[PDB]
Amino acid sequence: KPIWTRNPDDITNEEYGEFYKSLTNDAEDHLAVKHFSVEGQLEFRALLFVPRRAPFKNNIKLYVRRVFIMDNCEELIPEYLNFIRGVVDSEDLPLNISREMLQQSKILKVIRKNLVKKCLELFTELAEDKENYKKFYEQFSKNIKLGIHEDSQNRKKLSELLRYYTSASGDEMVSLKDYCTRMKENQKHIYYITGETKDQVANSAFVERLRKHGLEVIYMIEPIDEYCVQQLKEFEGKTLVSVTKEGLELPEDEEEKKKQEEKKTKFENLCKIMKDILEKKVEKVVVSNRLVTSPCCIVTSTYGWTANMERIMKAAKKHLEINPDHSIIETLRQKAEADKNDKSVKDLVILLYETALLSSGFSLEDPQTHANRIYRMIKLGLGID
Amino acid sequence: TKPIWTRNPDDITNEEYGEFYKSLTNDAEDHLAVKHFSVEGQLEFRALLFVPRRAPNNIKLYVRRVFIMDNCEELIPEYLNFIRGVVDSEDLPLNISREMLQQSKILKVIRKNLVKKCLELFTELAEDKENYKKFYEQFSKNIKLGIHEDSQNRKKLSELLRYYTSASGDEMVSLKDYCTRMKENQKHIYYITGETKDQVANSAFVERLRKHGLEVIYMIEPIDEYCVQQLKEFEGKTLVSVTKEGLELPEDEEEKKKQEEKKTKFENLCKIMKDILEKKVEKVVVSNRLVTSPCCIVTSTYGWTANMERIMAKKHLEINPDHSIIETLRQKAEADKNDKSVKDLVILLYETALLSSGFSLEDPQTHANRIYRMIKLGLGIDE
Repeated sequence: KPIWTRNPDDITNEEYGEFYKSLTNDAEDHLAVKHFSVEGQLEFRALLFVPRRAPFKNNIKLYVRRVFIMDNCEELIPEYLNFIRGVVDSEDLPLNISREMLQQSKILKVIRKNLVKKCLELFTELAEDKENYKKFYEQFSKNIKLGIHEDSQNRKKLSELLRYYTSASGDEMVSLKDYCTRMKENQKHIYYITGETKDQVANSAFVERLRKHGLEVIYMIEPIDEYCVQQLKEFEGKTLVSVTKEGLELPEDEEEKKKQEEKKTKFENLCKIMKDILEKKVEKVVVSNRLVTSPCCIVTSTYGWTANMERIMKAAKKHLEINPDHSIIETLRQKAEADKNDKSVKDLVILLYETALLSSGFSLEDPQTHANRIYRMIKLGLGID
Repeated sequence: TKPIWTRNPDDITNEEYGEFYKSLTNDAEDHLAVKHFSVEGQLEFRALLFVPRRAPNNIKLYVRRVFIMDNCEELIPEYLNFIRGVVDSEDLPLNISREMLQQSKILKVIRKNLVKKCLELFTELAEDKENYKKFYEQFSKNIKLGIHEDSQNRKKLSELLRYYTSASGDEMVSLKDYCTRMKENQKHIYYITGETKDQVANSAFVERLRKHGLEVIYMIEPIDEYCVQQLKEFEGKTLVSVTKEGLELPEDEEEKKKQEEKKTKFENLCKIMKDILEKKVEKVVVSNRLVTSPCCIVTSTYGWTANMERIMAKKHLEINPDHSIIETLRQKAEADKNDKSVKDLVILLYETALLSSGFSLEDPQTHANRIYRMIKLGLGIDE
């Protein structure tokens, strides 16, 4: 009887491996196996393997009552699981199944969903262990994320398999579950940032105040992440919020939120002056709740292009946020209220906007005009006319 | 009767050239140009070639008026694959396979004559500025790809290039015309590659060339970078990029020595700047190309251009010896070389120059914090 025939028993990992080695011209053994049976309304068994190396249409061998049928049945498993290798042996399915009598086979749909669920269950089992799950995640994290994007019925359990660096995780990629265990009691949102490297997003202005209130930020630093997070809207009832987007909501604090409204009142006239100087370069100028040491940042619209998203694909609406507790912003407010058409006010507004542009991941529309702004402001700093 | 390509061209009206071209191509317009010639001698053939009006290969091969094959790609180099027409050879065997043709010396001779007659046709079109514009808007990239790929015809292809220059206004002009306006002591043809005309025209790299009245060619298409790599000289004048190290201006007895005096004078600040910057650059040197800007970033003679490191680079920082910021910086650095504001200002100038020269910062937010420090300095704020 073939290896997949045997009640799940009497098989060592090295003979599972040799059979996985028969099936694949792999020179290493499998990283994982899931070997199950389904009895009942339908009857079939399946023996599935996760390889140790990402190979890059599935090649899962389909048998019917122990007779080989076909070698690349794409119906068997969704594309994001096409690294799975193995055998499926269905007890009752047409022996001459026409090649597209197949996308419509209902026996196959039941098989396929059982394959998907036992694969996800296998991945969860590997997760019940961190060492080997690291080895899996390094090879197939992009498969998990594309599953997030394309597979709605399985998106929750797939999200339980995501791992990310965070502001609290150090050198380790950790789970969303763990992030949730460390949340502050009045924290409703899961905060993330998208960017190119850990060190750019970790030191960005968008995290300053979140870092100083002790709030954890997830670092999503792969391009697929930008594509992944659009479909992953919540985890455990907590919604995912990007820190590079307008209208960041911090943990509920009645007293702190009153002082922020007072600051909005106080800076409303400077916001209109800046919005006037800047023209159509930004959509609005508003008071920030997310900055500490930096005077301003550029955030993108709620339903518009991310800075990283317009970076990634083609290479987006912008809001300028000003820090109400920054000496540069306070000085600027005083100069703008003494004279709004002051030339140095306009110069400083445009310079802060462009600097915020470079900080927020965008490109300048005229770098050398920007350079001459830098030179003028340097000469001011050294006392040169 | 007579196939059109065998007939005496004095007997063929352009309208009949056009109808034939339209049968060949199913083009709903007639040709933009036609070249119809014969070659006699040790090899004999006739050829009838057409330039289409629109940028889209299909040259039909006959032997002694017998149709042989329909897309003989080997008759003509790839950069001329928009040409359409017919070639009729007296000398090939009638059973010539496709494979003996790629290897054929007869074919090679035909191909060289087709190329030379195409280039001659393009020159004829260039005798009329307006119709030439319509050719050049469609096929300028083919000319530039020929520059890169065809070393034996590179000279004549270069006579077909047209560019905006600092002197041409809205008109794309020739290299010969650029040369007519060159200074008595100007050996080099200056160009700059970039993304838009206004970006290269107002760059720091042209400041001093513009103030000495020296003309700069604006190469603002992505193919341009690929093209100039191979186009090394025109009419004996070498092409020089103004974004590369070691720009040479026209000879001048007082300006050579004067510039050497400025190098001597800033040599010590250059070494301090180069120790502050570390490996971020290989050299800091005195510039001869800036006026209003204090510094710029230039790339190495045999290294990667900025446009090249976008797609996927050795950098020299040049400092303007006649700029108040550079002069102030020299005095501060010679009073004390470890001054914190010296280091901060040097790094700020370097990164600003990086942004200006088309490169990316490796940490935008560190750069931003430098900006903020220097803003507070200019406003009189402490930290």
